[PDB]
Amino acid sequence: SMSVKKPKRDDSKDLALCSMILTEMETHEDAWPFLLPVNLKLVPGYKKVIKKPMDFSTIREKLSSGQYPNLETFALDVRLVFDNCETFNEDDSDIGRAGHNMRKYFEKKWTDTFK
Repeated sequence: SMSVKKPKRDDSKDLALCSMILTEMETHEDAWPFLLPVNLKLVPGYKKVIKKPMDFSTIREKLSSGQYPNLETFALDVRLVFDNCETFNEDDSDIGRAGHNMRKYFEKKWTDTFK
């Protein structure tokens, strides 16, 4: 509360460490459905159904331009990418499986780097 603070957690490396995680997600072999924004002209249903599209390249631009106020807002966009994927793709599809694999990969790196 006013003039009463928990001890200051060192967040000075968060930007660099989120960049490294995002590099590792970018270079994963199952990243291909997620590298670029879904083409809203060419994919029927996507625009109407997925209210907040997100992809790795859009995260990378947000990261590089100081549009994440903290590491939690960064994790929210990464998870959004996988939540969108599960909303639109059957579990038993290449893209559906890709999304599950990447979410697992992400969540481990997140825990190991920060928890």
